Amino acid sequence: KEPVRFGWVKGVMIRCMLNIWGVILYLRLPWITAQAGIVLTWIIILLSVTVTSITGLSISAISTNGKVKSGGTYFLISRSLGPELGGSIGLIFAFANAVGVAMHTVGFAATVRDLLQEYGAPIVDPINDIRIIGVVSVTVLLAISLAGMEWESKAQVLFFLVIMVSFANYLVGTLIPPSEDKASKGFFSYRADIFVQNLVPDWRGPDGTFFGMFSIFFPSATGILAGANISGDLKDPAIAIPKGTLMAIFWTTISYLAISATIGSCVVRDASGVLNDTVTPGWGACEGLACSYGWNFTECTQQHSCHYGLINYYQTMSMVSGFAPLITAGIFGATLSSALACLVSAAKVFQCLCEDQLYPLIGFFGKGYGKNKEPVRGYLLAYAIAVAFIIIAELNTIAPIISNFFLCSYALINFSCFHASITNSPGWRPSFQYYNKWAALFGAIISVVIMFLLTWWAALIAIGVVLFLLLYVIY
Amino acid sequence: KEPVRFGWVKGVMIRCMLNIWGVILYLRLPWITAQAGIVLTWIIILLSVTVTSITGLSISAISTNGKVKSGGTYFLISRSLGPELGGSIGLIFAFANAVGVAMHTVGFAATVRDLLQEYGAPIVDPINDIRIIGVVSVTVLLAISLAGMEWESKAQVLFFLVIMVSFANYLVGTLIPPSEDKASKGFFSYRADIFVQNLVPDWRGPDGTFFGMFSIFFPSATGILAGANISGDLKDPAIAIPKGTLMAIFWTTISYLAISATIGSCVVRDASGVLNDTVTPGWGACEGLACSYGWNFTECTQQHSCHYGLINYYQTMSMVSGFAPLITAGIFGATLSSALACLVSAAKVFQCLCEDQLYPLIGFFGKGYGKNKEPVRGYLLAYAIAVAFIIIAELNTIAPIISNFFLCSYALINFSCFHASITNSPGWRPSFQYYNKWAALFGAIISVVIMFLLTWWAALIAIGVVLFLLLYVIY
Ligand SMILES: CN1[C@@H](CSCC(F)(F)F)Nc2cc(Cl)c(S(N)(=O)=O)cc2S1(=O)=O
Ligand SMILES: CN1[C@@H](CSCC(F)(F)F)Nc2cc(Cl)c(S(N)(=O)=O)cc2S1(=O)=O
Ligand code: NA
Ligand code: NA
Repeated sequence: KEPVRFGWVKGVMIRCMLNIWGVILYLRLPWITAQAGIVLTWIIILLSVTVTSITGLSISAISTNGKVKSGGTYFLISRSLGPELGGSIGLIFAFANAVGVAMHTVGFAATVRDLLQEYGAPIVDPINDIRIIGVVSVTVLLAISLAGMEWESKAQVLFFLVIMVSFANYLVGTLIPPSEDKASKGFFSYRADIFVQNLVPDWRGPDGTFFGMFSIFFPSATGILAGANISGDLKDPAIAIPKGTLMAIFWTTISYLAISATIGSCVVRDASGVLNDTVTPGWGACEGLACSYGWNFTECTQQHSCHYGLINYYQTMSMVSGFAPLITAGIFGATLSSALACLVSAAKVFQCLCEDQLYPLIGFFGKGYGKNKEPVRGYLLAYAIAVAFIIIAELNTIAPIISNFFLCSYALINFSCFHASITNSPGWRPSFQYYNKWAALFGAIISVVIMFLLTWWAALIAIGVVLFLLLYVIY
Repeated sequence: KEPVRFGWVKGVMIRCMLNIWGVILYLRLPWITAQAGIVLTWIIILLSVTVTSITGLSISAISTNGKVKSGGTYFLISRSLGPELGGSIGLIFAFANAVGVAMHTVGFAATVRDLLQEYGAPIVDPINDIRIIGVVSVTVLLAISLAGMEWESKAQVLFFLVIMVSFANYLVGTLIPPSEDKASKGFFSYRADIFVQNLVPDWRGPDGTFFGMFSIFFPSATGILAGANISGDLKDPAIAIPKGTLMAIFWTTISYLAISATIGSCVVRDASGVLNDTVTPGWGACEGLACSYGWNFTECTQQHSCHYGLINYYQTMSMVSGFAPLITAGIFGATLSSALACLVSAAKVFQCLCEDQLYPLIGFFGKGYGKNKEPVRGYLLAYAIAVAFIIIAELNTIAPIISNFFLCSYALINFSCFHASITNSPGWRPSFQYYNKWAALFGAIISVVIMFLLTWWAALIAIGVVLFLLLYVIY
């Protein structure tokens, strides 16, 4: 019985798009489109995908240099800068993936808890819901992923169709002439007067700054290494990984642009929500854009004390849509898919690190064979860390450190491509057309600049952990 | 004719105390003693001298390992971590010393300009005074230092006696019962009631924070490598450098403690300066500590709008003193001595780098022999940079970068001592008693933590310059 291999659509493209897409697409992008306007949000998106396209070109070059087993993303780091950084960056990549599993399972459990709190009775605790649901969900994900990889691929296809159904739902919803309940909350159909007004920024609050929007959005656009972490499970990686990875980046970027430019042309930033703010003939005069449509939000705007509209309501995308439960289904398929992708990625990197003769730090973890063609000893190690960080359940002070563990890998991958190309390393002959050393160097510099520019003490902790591991291995 | 050698008093101790002592001793320490109180200022001082004592122990260990020529402070960095960091850290040490020459000559020229603006007519420009005076002063310093090193040593002894005379002046001044002019500005003799009141903090203003006081004070306590940069000009460095360096640190620390604890027991933080704030019998009641001595500063304290007292007047030390011109003489001897020490240090490191066969980057600078036993080609290179940065004359936005160039050297010296001691390097047998690897490691970590904690973008620029030099040498 031969093992199973995947094509470039179900092996690289679907996985990369599903790992890129998260809950920012549903819960924060329409709000970023309000704080910053349409054109400046487009600039945010295009500045964020510039780093990931350069990293994608370095990854595509690495893939056209030979055959690499699954989880060997750090082999060029260890081959170009020594096996003590390579193993340490591999061990920190695999740990960040396992903590990302917990950060996505917590996000799924929060949605389920909010869903339960509205329909019926919860359990006695408000925050132990997030713990029980998180543990049961990660155990179900572990079961499906440990039952083979065809089942994991079928689950990923299910999540992809759920997300496409949510997109079609929202797009049909924006085309229906408004009802009273929608129009009172700020939704008007595609209008020429709302497109123009929403093009320019309107900053409000403590985080209402261009750098704050960049900080919220940038970490969500990463996730382009999901198809390259299973390179040994593909029919032919040297054609699959470049094409799939770059098509995934292109199409997620187009979806991000279309959603912002269409939400910004339908919903005004301020609305009351109550049904008796229609025009009263002879009410002197009213101020606001919606007056010409028949609504009066003057009291809100003057007092700044109502909770609807594009800039006040985080759930505006769910109400523009034709049927609201399908957006919740999309959120489920967007968080579970990323948790599953991160779990598979962490398991395979851990399994590659446990069988590394040049990095013998953690090779002692295996006692039972677990020879069922699956990384059982990398699955249990990822599951243990994921459950431990789910029990904590408060992960918003740990997210910067985990997100800098991912930019250290980006910096070292790009610099290893540059260092191997300028030194004429003996055995580095990439055949990808659109690769160039100076682009890789720029990516390596920008990754570290962004690392320190997001939060400097988290960057210090990340580099300190890398250094402690590297020096403990040497001594 | 043999060359001249110096003992441990005139070669290490005087030079180190004169480079440590600057203008913070005269113009900012009495104000730090007001913002933070006596005990918390003592904590500031003892936390700052903890880093420099550990670095002094590493330097003393380096000095008891053989004979090193003058300027070879980076030889252990290059011997323990490769000749591409050693030369780069040497080249950045020598450049920071030459910029420090300009930062001290500008401080001398500012004092002379203020002195001239009060007595007579200046030249037509207010800021070109600082340029003409700076250039002429650095040329005179270059002349005396290029005329041999006995003359430089005699100038240093002159500066030391001037500083001691200023200290005796101030200490006699604090013991004289107050006059009307002094008592009106806030000076009362040693009182028990003012010691107690001044022990606890009183924060005011934007920089009135413990971290702000630390930021102002810490960079001034460094300067402990002035006696180790001329190690090849001493009778026997292996006994001279440890004893002199540690005695210098000890005595400058004791002077810093005594000045703060005696200025804090004499001057109240708020005073008016005008002579008719004495007690009027029957003026209801007055609020403040000085009332029991016969003065009334209620209007000031309520309105926060007068310019005398320990926390408002930067020149309080000059008015407590018996004769005021001697404090200005002390300021002259405190800035010129540091400029001369930095110029000699930069010249000798540049001359050691120009004769290095393992770091051939700048060995091309020498055409004329200049064989008069003096680093002529390291003197002219230091003089050119000093004059170029004096012409700019605005150096308070460059000081953080230059001050991080000095903490990078501290971090790499300490880490090179640790790395050589744990690896059992072949030829590293220090015979200093009070050396220990873990103290050196702690010093190396604390230096980088402080580097990033003072100002993170300046630390990024410093590490980026080091990295650019290191990588340009490798490729
Ligand atoms: C959305 N993710 C962000 C981190 S944001 C949440 C945080 F972890 F920061 F808390 N970065 C990456 C990067 C990669 Cl490369 C991969 S992956 N599976 O391709 O290797 C996965 C992720 S992610 O899914 O965790
Ligand atoms: C008072 N100085 C501070 C820097 S504060 C002013 C700034 F430069 F930051 F702008 N640090 C050092 C360190 C050393 Cl080691 C030496 S020296 N001659 O021993 O090598 C001299 C100096 S300093 O005199 O420049
Ligand atoms: Na997803
Ligand atoms: Na001095």
